[PDB]
Amino acid sequence: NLPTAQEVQGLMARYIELVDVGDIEAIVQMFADDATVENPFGQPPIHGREQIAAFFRQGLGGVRACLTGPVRASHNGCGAMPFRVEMVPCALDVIDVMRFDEHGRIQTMQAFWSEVNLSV
Amino acid sequence: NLPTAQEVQGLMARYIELVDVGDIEAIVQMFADDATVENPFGQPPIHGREQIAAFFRQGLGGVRACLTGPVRASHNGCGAMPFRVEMVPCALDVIDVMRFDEHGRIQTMQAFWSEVNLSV
Ligand SMILES: C[C@]12CCc3c(ccc4cc(O)ccc34)[C@@H]1CCC2=O
Ligand SMILES: C[C@]12CCc3c(ccc4cc(O)ccc34)[C@@H]1CCC2=O
Repeated sequence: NLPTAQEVQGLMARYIELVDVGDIEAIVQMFADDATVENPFGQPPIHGREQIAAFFRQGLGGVRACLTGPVRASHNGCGAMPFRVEMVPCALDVIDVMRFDEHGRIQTMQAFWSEVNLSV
Repeated sequence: NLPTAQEVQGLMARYIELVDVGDIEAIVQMFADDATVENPFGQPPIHGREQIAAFFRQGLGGVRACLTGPVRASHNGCGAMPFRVEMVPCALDVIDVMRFDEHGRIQTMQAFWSEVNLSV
């Protein structure tokens, strides 16, 4: 159903674990099939599991991700977290904001970051 | 005008400095006069500088606040940051998400946190 604050902490942490390994099918299944994803925030949103799968495929395919502090969760199915992505030879500080639906799936994801958060 | 990513880092950091000391008039002046503030996210929004000033007055009046990681800024006048608030004898992990207007003032502020983020 619509995830409690504590359940939101678990789901969002699970998302980060999945990104870290790069299990694309399992990542994609975390989203609603009509999920919208803004990454970075300000860019036009990509929509739906097909467009989202492609995003993660060229994102992660050829990469590491960890939380830098606790997940902050609300009581209306949303949450936000700080993490850092590492890659190739650099690093990127990120904050994701996620809203979950009544099935425990991600309906909306906005990622906040820009080049000032980037470090080679 | 509408603040660049770097300017957003400065503004949002300045907000945190102001909260730390508790300079209420200066905090309030950071907001647009018609700013909406959701704190915590999920609660109904308070609106306008009068309702916002009252919020900070009973919040900070009788308290310390610092960033726990870098501000994450976008290119469309928004940004997000992790910080921790301390008070009385406890501590609270928080993530604020802010949108700025074309005057460098805060038009919308949503704060993400709940009791799982609280620690006595
Ligand atoms: C897309 C990305 C890979 C993964 C990733 C990036 C940026 C923000 C993200 C936010 C997420 O919630 C999950 C993954 C990313 C990367 C930026 C550069 C890059 O290759
Ligand atoms: C309201 C509060 C004081 C300040 C503050 C709290 C919570 C979230 C905040 C978010 C902000 O961007 C600025 C200040 C607060 C506190 C929670 C409890 C409390 O007393």
